[PDB]
Amino acid sequence: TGIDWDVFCSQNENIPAKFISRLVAPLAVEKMDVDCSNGLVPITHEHGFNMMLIQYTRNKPGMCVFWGPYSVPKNDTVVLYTVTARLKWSEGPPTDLSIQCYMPK
Amino acid sequence: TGIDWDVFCSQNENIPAKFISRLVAPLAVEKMDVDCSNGLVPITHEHGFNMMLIQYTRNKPGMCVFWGPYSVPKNDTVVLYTVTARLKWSEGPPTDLSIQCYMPK
Ligand SMILES: *[C@@H]1O[C@H](CO)[C@@H](O)[C@H](O)[C@H]1NC(C)=O
Ligand SMILES: *[C@@H]1O[C@H](CO)[C@@H](O)[C@H](O)[C@H]1NC(C)=O
Repeated sequence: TGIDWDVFCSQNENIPAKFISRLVAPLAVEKMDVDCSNGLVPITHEHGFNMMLIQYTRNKPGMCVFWGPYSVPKNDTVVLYTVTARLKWSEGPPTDLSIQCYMPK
Repeated sequence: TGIDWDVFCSQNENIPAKFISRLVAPLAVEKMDVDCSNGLVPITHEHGFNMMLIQYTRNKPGMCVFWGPYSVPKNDTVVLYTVTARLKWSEGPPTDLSIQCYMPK
């Protein structure tokens, strides 16, 4: 895959999660967008690296708020927050990412 | 919680997943909608029970197609298909459900 990434979820709704991605060089990236509950948010990589904060709540600059919370079929002890990112390439099919953070409740 | 539900995922993209829910009686339900890649799909419960098919592909009546596939940060051996459902109640906050099915790739 052309992208290295992970999500670092927080323990508290006031502390945003951090979405971190690095592009692997050529074929290059046309654009990258994150679908957030508050709208579609573009991402730019400086020299191929980006760290994005994703907020669990609305309280509060390019901001992206998680979709959620969601209930999950098996476990009644957690809820899901999520967004999705789409990065389009100059040549090829797009990469679609699922960014998931569970929070207690 | 006011709803009993689970998702039965399939092993093959030609076989849809089945979303199954039963309402627990009073306070009643105003409406229920599923956000699908092909649009917003309403759900009616007959006597409080519903089984809905969710298709992984477009090939093919009230149809709902999963959003996806999505890549996941840790595992490169699977992709995610998903949709979300919102059921509104006569009195109270809405119930939001996350319906997730992983498929190999
Ligand atoms: C599922 O429920 C268990 C407890 O029953 C919990 O420890 C676990 O974190 C839950 N799974 C997720 C993905 O949160
Ligand atoms: C995560 O990857 C492992 C193998 O590394 C796989 O067996 C497992 O099904 C994956 N998790 C999910 C949720 O698919």
